[PDB]
Order: sequence, then structure tokens, then C-alpha cells
Amino acid sequence: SSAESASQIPKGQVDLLDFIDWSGVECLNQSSSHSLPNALKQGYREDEGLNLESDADEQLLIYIPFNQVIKLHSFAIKGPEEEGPKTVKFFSNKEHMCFSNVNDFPPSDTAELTEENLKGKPVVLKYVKFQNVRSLTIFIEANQSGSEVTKVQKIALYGST
Repeated sequence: SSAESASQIPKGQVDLLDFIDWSGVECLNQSSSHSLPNALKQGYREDEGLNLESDADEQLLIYIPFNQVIKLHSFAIKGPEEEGPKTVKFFSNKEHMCFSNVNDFPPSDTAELTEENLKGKPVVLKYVKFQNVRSLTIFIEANQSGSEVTKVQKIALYGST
């Protein structure tokens, strides 16, 4: 799908929103009372009506398959400062995995929500590992302030093909 809205693609990294498969997206939570598109598909990212949150489980597992193989270069996740996801783990090159196994397998990268990330700034991660991305699972287990509840306004991944 050709999917944009208000995405700012700089020079260095391209948005992966349009590179997402969308059809095979899978969520083992996606908010027990909310849906996934809320924070990922730009446009619905308005924390007023719909957002991606942790309903009860602060630990959230979201699986995103892509339509093309690109390299993940930078990531951008936003939410509230207290309810923002800090412990961000990713794992690519693996289609289908629940968090039980994510504990035994080393993540692709483990990021922290920086205050700048919280503003919509693409933070660069280990590009040396992201060479082939057909699949990317995002496992967020802990939030910024340990506030029990986590809220996500928007998720954006930027890659460099």
C-alpha cells in the first residue's frame, strides 16, 4: 500500500512506513482495548481518539513484516514522557516469535527512548546488523518511568535500503 500522511523523510534514511507489508502485521497485544494502526499508520496517531497503549501488559510485542528488504538505520517512537517505551528490543530476520523466545535470543538492537526520540527524532541503531529486513519484531517490555502503563503516539522506522 502507498501509505503516507505527514512523514518527513530526511536525506540518509527513508521511511519504512510505506515499506511495511501491513497485511501480515501481527500483534500479541496491540492494546487489549485498542488496535495496532493507531500508532503506526500515520494519520491515526492522534492521542485523543486512538493510540497504541499497554492495556494491562506493559510488555508489548508487535510483529511487523515488510514488503521489501531494506536496512533499518534509525527509529522514532513517541509517547508521553512518563508512559513512553524505554526498553525497546527488536529482532529482525525472524518471522514469528513470541516473547518467551525473545528472552533466549539476542535482540537485533536494544534501544532506549531518548528525550529526543520522544520528540520524533530518528535515533540511529546498529545498522551493521540490519542488512536484510523482511521481518522486524518490536518488543517493548519496559517504559520510561516505570509507570506501569505505556502509551505510544507514533512509531516510525527509518531505513537506508
